[PDB]
Amino acid sequence: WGYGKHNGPEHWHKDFPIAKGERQSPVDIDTHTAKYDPSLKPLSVSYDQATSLRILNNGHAFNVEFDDSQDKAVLKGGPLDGTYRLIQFHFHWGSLDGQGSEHTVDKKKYAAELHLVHWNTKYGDFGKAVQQPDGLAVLGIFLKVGSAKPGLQKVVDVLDSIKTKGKSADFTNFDPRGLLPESLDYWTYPGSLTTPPLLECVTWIVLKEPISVSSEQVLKFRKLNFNGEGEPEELMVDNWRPAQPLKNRQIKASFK
Ligand SMILES: Cc1ccnc(S(N)(=O)=O)n1
Ligand SMILES: [Zn+2]
Repeated sequence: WGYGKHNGPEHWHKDFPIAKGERQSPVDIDTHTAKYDPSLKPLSVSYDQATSLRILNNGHAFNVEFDDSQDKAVLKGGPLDGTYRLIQFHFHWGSLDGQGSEHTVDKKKYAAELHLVHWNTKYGDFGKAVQQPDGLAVLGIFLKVGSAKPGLQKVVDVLDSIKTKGKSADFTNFDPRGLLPESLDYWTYPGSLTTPPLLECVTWIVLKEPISVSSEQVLKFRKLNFNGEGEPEELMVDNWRPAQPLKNRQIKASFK
């Protein structure tokens, strides 16, 4: 599977039939249809002890991985029951500033989207968690092109060392708090992984406020490769799944 014409999103359902399922992601967020829930708790993002380990090009995106062997970087509150531990983040982005995000907002595409992936600690580890309907919480953050995000630069600068599929590099002491916007206002809905295996295990929490990154920063994302070392170059761009049918779901807002 990939993002090309012959193996991309419209093909995924053949190997992964859940692609046509009842709670797939991403979705368009219609901001006028979303229901304010005065009941939803504030989101709690506690990344003060987050310990990054490694950054990896997996042929689809790049992952910054975290040591999730203790409660160190956790998400709780909001729509969530219990505690979810950060395991990794990655991005989806476009070939042009006009596209790249997976979720859309009133059909607006952003230049990219950051996914901070967390697993429910009641299931003990990530592999067991993805088999559960409430196994994961993914915090999604839109990126627009404008002013630079200083806290992103350390990620940008290491991408030259992981240009091709399979390459990884040490990436310790990275603070994901530098990737967060001011506001934690959010939309939330039940959905899925947005890449194969497309498992319907995610509580999505999508922040309303985008972060700004510079054109130069996102241009460096676009220098990555889908292919491995020594292979014909295919730029890693447009690694986003388009919006899927909302079906029997309601998107809730934490704000009015
Ligand atoms: C870890 C993982 C696998 C597949 N998809 C996702 S995503 N894009 O839904 O966050 N994350
Ligand atoms: Zn993702």
